[PDB]
Formats: sequence, C-alpha cells, structure tokens
Amino acid sequence: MQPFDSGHDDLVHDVVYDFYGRHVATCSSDQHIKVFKLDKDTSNWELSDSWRAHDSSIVAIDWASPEYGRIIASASYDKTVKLWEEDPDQEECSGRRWNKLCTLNDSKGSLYSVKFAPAHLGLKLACLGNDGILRLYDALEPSDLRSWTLTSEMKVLSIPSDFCLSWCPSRFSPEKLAVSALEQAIIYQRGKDGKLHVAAKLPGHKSLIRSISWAPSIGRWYQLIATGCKDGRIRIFKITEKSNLQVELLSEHDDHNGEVWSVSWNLTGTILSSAGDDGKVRLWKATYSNEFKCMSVITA
Amino acid sequence: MQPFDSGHDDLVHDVVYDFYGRHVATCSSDQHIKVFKLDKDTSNWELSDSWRAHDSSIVAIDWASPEYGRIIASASYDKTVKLWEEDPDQEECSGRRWNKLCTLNDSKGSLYSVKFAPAHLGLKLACLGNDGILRLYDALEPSDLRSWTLTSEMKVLSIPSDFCLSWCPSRFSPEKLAVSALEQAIIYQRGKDGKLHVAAKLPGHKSLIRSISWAPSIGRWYQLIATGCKDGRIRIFKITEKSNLQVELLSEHDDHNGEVWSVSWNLTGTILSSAGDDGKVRLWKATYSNEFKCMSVITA
Repeated sequence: MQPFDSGHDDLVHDVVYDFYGRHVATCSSDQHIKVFKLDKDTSNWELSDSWRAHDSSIVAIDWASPEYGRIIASASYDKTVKLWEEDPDQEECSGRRWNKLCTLNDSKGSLYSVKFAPAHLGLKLACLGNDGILRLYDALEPSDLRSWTLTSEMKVLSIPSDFCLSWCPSRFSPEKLAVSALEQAIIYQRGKDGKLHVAAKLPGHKSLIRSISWAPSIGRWYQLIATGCKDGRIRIFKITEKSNLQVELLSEHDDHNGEVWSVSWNLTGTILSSAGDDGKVRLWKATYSNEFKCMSVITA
Repeated sequence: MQPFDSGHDDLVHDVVYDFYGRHVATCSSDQHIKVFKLDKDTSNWELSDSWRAHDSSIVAIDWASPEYGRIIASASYDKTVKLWEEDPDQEECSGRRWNKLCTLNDSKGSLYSVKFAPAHLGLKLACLGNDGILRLYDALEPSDLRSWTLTSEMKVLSIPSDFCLSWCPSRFSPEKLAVSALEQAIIYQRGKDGKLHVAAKLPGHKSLIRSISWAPSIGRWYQLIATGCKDGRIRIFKITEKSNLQVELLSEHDDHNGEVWSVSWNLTGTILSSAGDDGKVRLWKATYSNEFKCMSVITA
C-alpha cells in the first residue's frame, strides 16, 4: 500500500468512499474537490477530476445512494452547501465533470459537516453550521435533482468549536440522527407529527467531540454509535429502543494518549477504527459479552 | 527579459497580443488556451486563466477590437472554431473565466489559421482549413455576441501542407484579405456586388509559406505585405491600387539560412521581424528608397 499526492495545495479535510468503495472524494482548504478512481487492473488510484467547488475552505463531503444518481455533496466555510451531479459524458481532469445541482445559502454561519440521510427515507441530507442550527434538505421530487426544500430547522445551542453528525443507517428502525456540538452529543428522532425531537443524549464527554458515527445495525435491533473525543477517549454507546430510548455506555478506551480525531465503522458494523494524535489507527471488534477489544494497530 | 513557463504540456503554436499589448493569448497541442497578464508594478507576466478549449490540437488565436468586448477566437484540428467572451466578474486560474460564445462546425476539415477582420468593417473573422475553403463569419448584430452568420465561402485549391492569412488593417482602403495556401499566396478584395474576388497574387515562392502578414499603411496609400517562406527567404511586396492592383517585389532576404517561420509587423508598420531555423530573429526598417535593411538581430 503506497500513498499518492492528493494534489491539494492546502490541508485536506474529508475523504469519503462512494457506495461501492471504488472512488474517494477529497476536499481541502484549497477550495477544491477531488474524486479519485480505483483502477481495477493495477491496484493504483488516479485522479478522476479536480475542480474549484467553494470560495472558502471546504470541510465535509458525502455521496448519495447510487439509486439517486452520482451526487456528491459538499459544505464549506463560505456558509453554504453545494451539490454536484457527475456528468458521465465528459472528460477527466477537465473541471467540467460535475455541476452545481443547487446551492443552500440558508446557513447564516460557516458550515462544518453535511451527511446524506439513509436511502430508505428518500433523498435527504443534514448539515450543521456554526450558528448551531441543524437544517434538513430534500428534493421532495427525485426527478428534478435541483430543487431542495427546507424540511426541518432545529437549533442546538449557543456559539461562545467543532461539529459533525451521522444518521442511523438501519432501514428497519424509525428515522433518527445523532448530532454532536462541542462537548455535547444529542440524538434526534422523527415524531408522530413528522417534526424532529430530542430522543436522548450521549453523556460522558469532557472535551469537544472530533468525530461521531452511527453503526449499521445489521442483524441486531440495539443501535451503536461511537465517539471520538478531544479528551483522548473513544466511547461506544448501546442505544436500545423500547421518551422510549435507553442509552448504555459499553466501552471506553484511552489507548490513544492524545485526541481521538476520526472514528469510523465497517460496512456491516463489525469493525471500528480510531485515529488520533498518537498517529496510530486502532481497529476494534466486539466480544461475545459485547465489550470492545482492539484487534490491530497501524502507525507512522 | 526573463522567460516563463507557458505551462503547456504539449508544444505551443500561437501567441497573440491583445490590443493594448498588455495580455498575450497562448495555445498549444495540449488543447488548452492560456491568457497571461503583464503586471504594471513588476515587469513580470503571470497566468490569468488556462482552460481546455478544444478537443484536438489548437493552432491559431486572435483577439477582437476592445470596442466589441473581450473576445478571443480560436481554431483547432478538431475541424471547428470557437469564440470566448471573457467574464470580468470571475476568478483567475479557475477555468470559468471564458465562455464558448459559439462554435463554427462548418469546416469539413482541420482548420489552420483564423484572424479577425479589421474593426472598421465590423465584427467579422476569416479562417482557413485543410479543405482549402475560406469562410467568413460575422455576428451581423453586435448586441448578441453568439450568433455568427456565413458571409462568404470561397475555395482556394486542392489538398494533395500549411496555411495562414492576414487582413488589411488600413481603415481607409477598400476591404481586402491576403491568404496563403502552401506555395501560393492570393489576395482577395470585396466587390461592388459585395462578394469576394481574387485581386492579385504574390509571385515568387518556391516552397510552403510559413507566415504572411499585412502591414498598417499609416501615412501611406501603397500597401505592404511580408512573406515568410519555407525556402528560407523573406519577401516584401508593395501593392499599389490604381483588375486594379499592382504588385511589386521590394526586397528579398536569405539572411536566415533556414526557413522563415514567423514574420511580424510593428503597430505602425515601421518595423518587420523574421524568425527561422537559424534560431535568430531579425528586425527590418525601411530606407528612403524603400528597400529594407536589417537593423538588429537576436539569437539563442
């Protein structure tokens, strides 16, 4: 496994795998979004297309279920999110390979993270800004991938900083989204009235929460969501749903001695990864007792 | 005087100065057009914008009188010409700084050279392809810089190769254009009937004619047009207009020992430049007798 030049002139922020894990979409402070392709023949990655996406620094990215087309979404410090439908009949390395399906100017403050809701709910997406306001967009009509409406607009809290969020993958559980603002982590669920509500919180954080992601509850009903905190501790919670949610603290690991920056899940929720200051990446597996044990560690 | 990276991945073809000689528009086989700006403060040139223009190799370029906007025109081996109106309210180095005002697909063969007619005739342009067919386009209406019509369509000769052309700058002389195809050089003039006609030819060429340009007849009535030939000889003709044209051969210089590739005029038709295989560029001035004498020589 050999690295490769992202090609970015300024520090890189997010890297997201498309559905089939064939491509990865980069994005950094150089205001450019880059999609790379994994060559079937040679095990090498090569730039599919780079192009100025936003005017300020870009920080988040996420693809949308191939059942809705090839739509990469992006958020930036320019206080606005942009969508991009890939143009199959184009060139590569050109810059005319992706178009602004639209632009979400509503956020009256710099955005930090945007993720597409699970496909079974439709073509929806959430995004959290610095104004501490959650915003849910969705092209009510899948045919015109250009007009997105404002579903919900909840406000988290004050702005005296780090953010991020992750929906609940499981297609067989009532819609819900977990958002984390600073030293907080709150779970939201859809109501009988079709409006969002605060279903529970993940207690225990002492510093800002660098990363949080929900896990694919494949084969199980109890949900699982991991936390990468600034204090240097990974946390795995077990949310069971009988107010009707129970939040359990399963594990907790300091193994990193620094700050947990990125915490990520397997595609079947079998493995969990944790990266931090100690420049190492630990992967975790679950026990029959459901406590988490690290299986391996990569370094630098 | 220090050079600078054109930035082109493949050999460069044409470089044209805009009206006020502030910018220069490059174009090479890497299918990219690049406009450079001359910094007032520091005597250095720096890239204004690069962008894939054509699909094949680009070979010619030419600006249009600022009185018609900022329109750069380009011809390529993709058998079609494209126009580009600069977007003042954009970025630089982006790629979204110039738009395809239109595209001239008519040429049923790879194009070689395209030059805008003088401003006093309107917003017109000529272009010569490999099919040996001259084509004159012009947005009959200056307001919509997107619809160009087909004025004239003359055919030069067979296709058993090099081409190029140059209009007659002078605002006080009846419209005319000099085109050169291979070992030929023909002058065309507008007729009483508004259709083109062959007014005269420049005799004397033994090989292909690399470059030909008409001179600014400022202060004089007799016209002057220079020839850069493959045989390695510059030729300066004196066309006086009383059929009504007289063609005189003024000078002839072998000083280059190779091939005259590029022959260019001053903005007042006071100096003439000749570049060729001998990697030197000679500049010529006229005598009181009107014979031409080289005044200086640059090299490598």
